[PDB]
Amino acid sequence: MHSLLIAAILGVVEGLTEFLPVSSTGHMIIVGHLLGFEGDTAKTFEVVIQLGSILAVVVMFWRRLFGLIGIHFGRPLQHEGESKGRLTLIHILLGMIPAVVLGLLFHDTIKSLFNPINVMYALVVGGLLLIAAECLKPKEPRAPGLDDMTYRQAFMIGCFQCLALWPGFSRSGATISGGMLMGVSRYAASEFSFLLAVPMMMGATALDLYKSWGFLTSGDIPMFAVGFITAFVVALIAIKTFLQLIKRISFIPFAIYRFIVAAAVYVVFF
Ligand SMILES: CCCCCCCC/C=C\CCCCCCCC(=O)OC[C@H](O)CO
Ligand SMILES: [Hg+2]
Ligand SMILES: [Hg+2]
Repeated sequence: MHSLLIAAILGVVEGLTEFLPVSSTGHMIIVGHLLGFEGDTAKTFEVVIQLGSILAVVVMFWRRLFGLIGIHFGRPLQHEGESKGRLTLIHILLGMIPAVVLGLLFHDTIKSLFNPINVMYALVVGGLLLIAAECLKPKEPRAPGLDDMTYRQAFMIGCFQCLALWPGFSRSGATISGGMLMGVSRYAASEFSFLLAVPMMMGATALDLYKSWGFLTSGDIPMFAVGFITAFVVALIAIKTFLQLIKRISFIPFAIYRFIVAAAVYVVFF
C-alpha cells in the first residue's frame, strides 16, 4: 500500500534528521516532493510524526525530564558533570524564552519563509554556523557535562534558537552551535538541545495541530500512526547513535552534508 509505505519512509526521514543538525524540514520537503506527498494534508502529517520523534527523547530522558518538573522516582538521578551543579527547570526556561517571544511576535512572517529557496539558504548558512562553532569553540569546555551548564549558557543557547525559526536552519544545529560557542561540550550541547526540544516541539505541534485540526479525518489515522511510531523507533536509534558518535566525531561532516542537501533542494525544486 502506497499510503503506508510513504508514511514509513517519511517516518524514517523524520526520525533520523529531527535531532541531527541536518534539518528535518529540509529533508522533508525533498522527499515529500519526490514521493508526491505535498498537500495541506502532508504538512499536517509531517507535524504529527514530529511528535513520534519527540516521544523518543521523552523515553530516552524519562527520569531527567521528570526530575526537572519536580518528580524524582525514588532513586538518585544520574550525575553528568564535573561540578556539584544540577541542570534545573530554570535552564530549560531560559533556553525557551527568546525563541518563544520571537516566534510569537513574528508568527505570520516566519510562516512566509517556508520557500525551498529559503530552506536552501538555511542549510548552507546553518552549515557555516556549525563550521564556525567548531572553529571558534574553546580548547577546554567550560561545561563538559550537562549538569555543568550555567544559566548564561542556557540563555545564550536560547537566543541561538531564534535562528531555528528560519525554515531549514535546524533547531538542533542552532542550539548545538550556540552551546559549543558558549563552552558547552558537543555531547552536553546535544543533550541540552534534545531536552529543550521537548517543551519547544510539543508546544509547536500542539499549536500546529490546533490551527490545522480541520484537515484530520478518520482515514488519516492509519497513515498518521504508521509514520508516528516509525519516527519514534528511528529517533530512538538516531539519538542513541548520535550521542555515541559525537563523542569521537566533530560536526564538520554534518556541515558538509548540509551543503549536499542544499544542492538537492536546488536540483529538485529549480
Ligand atoms: C534521511 C536522510 C539521510 C539522513 C542523513 C544523516 C546525516 C548524516 C550525514 C553526515 C554525518 C556523517 C557522520 C556519520 C558517519 C560516521 C560513520 C563512522 O563510521 O564514523 C565513526 C568514526 O570511525 C568514529 O570512530
Ligand atoms: Hg579554524
Ligand atoms: Hg534570540
